[PDB]
Amino acid sequence: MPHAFKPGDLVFAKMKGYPHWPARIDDIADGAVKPPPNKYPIFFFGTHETAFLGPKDLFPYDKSKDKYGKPNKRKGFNEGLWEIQNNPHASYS
Repeated sequence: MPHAFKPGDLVFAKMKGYPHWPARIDDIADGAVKPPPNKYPIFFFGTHETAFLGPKDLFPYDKSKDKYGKPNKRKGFNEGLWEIQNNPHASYS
């Protein structure tokens, strides 16, 4: 059975106006800005940007990749697909 989301988990993350996007739940570094309650720090592969999202917008990658893991014309998406398949736990700073 599923657990709650934790840092390191791989997802497609949905924001308004954007296709479901390869991403991971990030850690919060010592001294870093924490998310709001009930929100997770989402790092978006390819763009390397961070937003705060709740579970309603988070699709676990293994279940969802057949549907959402296809090339897309948007800036950074295909790079993002490479990253989540090939080195999803690397430093992209």
